[PDB]
Amino acid sequence: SHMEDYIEAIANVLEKTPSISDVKDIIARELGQVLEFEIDLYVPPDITVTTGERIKKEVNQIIKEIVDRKSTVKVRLFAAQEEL
Repeated sequence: SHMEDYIEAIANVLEKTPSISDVKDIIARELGQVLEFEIDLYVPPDITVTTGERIKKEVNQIIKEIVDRKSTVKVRLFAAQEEL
């Protein structure tokens, strides 16, 4: 349940993080005392590899700051969906 509190705050931040177009999905589970996060994000289709690595680092910083306990963070980046 404190798990849902963390997810909500994480989503609130990510929504306001300009390098991220949208949150695709946030999953969390407990592995003993470790919280495991899987974060899927939409980003601009033209990002470079370096920018993508820099966004994963920002996401990781956000989680580490919000969650007091030990965590693992896996981030996946997807091209934002463009209008047809």
